[PDB]
Amino acid sequence: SMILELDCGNSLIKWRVIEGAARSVAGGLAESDDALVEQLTSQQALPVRACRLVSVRSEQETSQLVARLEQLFPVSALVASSGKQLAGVRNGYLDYQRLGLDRWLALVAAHHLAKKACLVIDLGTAVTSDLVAADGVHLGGYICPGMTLMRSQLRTHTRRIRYDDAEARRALASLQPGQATAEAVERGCLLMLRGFVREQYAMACELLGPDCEIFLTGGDAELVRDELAGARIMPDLVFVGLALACPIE
Amino acid sequence: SMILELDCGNSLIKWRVIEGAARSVAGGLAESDDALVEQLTSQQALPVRACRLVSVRSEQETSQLVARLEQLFPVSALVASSGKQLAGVRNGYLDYQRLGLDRWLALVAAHHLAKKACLVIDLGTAVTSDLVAADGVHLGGYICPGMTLMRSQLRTHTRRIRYDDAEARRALASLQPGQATAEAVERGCLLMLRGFVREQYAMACELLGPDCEIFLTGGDAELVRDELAGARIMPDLVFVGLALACPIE
Ligand SMILES: CC(C)(CO)[C@@H](O)C(=O)NCCC(=O)O
Ligand SMILES: CC(C)(CO)[C@@H](O)C(=O)NCCC(=O)O
Repeated sequence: SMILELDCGNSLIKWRVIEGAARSVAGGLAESDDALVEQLTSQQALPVRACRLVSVRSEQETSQLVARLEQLFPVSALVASSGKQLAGVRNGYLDYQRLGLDRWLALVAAHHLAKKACLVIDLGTAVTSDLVAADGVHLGGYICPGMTLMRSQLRTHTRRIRYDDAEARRALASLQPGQATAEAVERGCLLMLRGFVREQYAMACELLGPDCEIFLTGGDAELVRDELAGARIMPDLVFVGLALACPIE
Repeated sequence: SMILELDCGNSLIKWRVIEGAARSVAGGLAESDDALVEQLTSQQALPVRACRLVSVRSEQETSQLVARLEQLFPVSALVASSGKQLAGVRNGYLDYQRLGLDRWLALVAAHHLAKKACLVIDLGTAVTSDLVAADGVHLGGYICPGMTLMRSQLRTHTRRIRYDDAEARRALASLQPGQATAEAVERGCLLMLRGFVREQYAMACELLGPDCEIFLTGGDAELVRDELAGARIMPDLVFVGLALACPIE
């Protein structure tokens, strides 16, 4: 029997099916629930018998998804929930229930793996960064927009900024001053992202020491990884935390 | 005989009335044409006999605004336009007509004043940065969201991000890790802004030399000026450029 795992975001839903402890045998990114069902439909031949997920969407939307999943596979989905502590890590928010569960599971997984102080940055649709002391105490974190959100707002929600995906991709071949809109926007936003990452490293050095472990996750982690040569890039970091939050078998 | 000057952005319209060559005697920030007309007719009437403006809004929106102004004041409004060259400065965009006029006028004004290599950063609704070589050749630039745009896109991204201005203002009293949503977002976004500024300073040092002049403008220049002690903060930089683009009397 295999396990279906999901990371439900506001814009995207990341899923994977694992064999054994954590061997992924299938997965993908869905921009919509219908797209998800379609994706899970083509891989409906896999012997899925368990399910766990983390979500930052409304409780109602998460329930609709859970019910939807329990209709595609013979499972009783486990859903991660807020907590003051998990796996030796203490939630650092004044109101523990306010901390995004995606941030929570990622930072818990990070400390669980490092057993040292660490900086955890998720470069996704939105960007999040959290710091955890060596003793497992979450210091708190930050939230800011990611490339996807910045591009969308400037490209459609402003009046004179227009360019397609092809020129958007070619624009990141250099970070020098742009001589066309796509270049100015893509490079500007990436420099903003890279600058934020450096600010985070500086903050981590001051509060955690220059010996802290650095964890990067999210689809845009590759865009900033050269900035921190020793950083651990872990695409499935949140799923590691999901396993700790929702143990199975 | 005074001059009414305006800078029409995508979210706000900044205006000022000047006496003589450039002495500002009145001004404000309007969120709409109506709010502008309100601001222009609420204070004691001034002898406005000329008007010039720069706009990055659509031509129809601009013509619409001009119609209002020409009815409110006995003037024939001058509207800035794209150019390959102005006041000894050469446009660096491959298609000169695609460069935002606000960016163009600000960078031209900067070089006009310095007659040296310049880094020009506007920290406003949106953030723009342009570099100009000592010989007046615009190298190109960048575009990113400003504090208001970052907050806005995050607000639109998730209903989980909602808080008062009071809470928002209190949150910026420190850049340490946030322990509440307001702190995480405001501090995260500010660190992204501050990080972008440092990336810009590094790019300028590399391409223009360590001795380049730095100009900061925009309402949020206050949030980052501590990073560049020797920077020249000029709130009305774009208007210096407007005077060059649209000379009067
Ligand atoms: C910020 C997001 C949307 C990023 O996925 C998520 O972590 C979230 O909904 N957080 C709740 C607000 C907070 O973490 O302060
Ligand atoms: C980036 C803005 C919106 C800032 O006001 C403006 O400069 C603009 O509409 N520029 C056009 C696109 C460009 O400058 O590449």
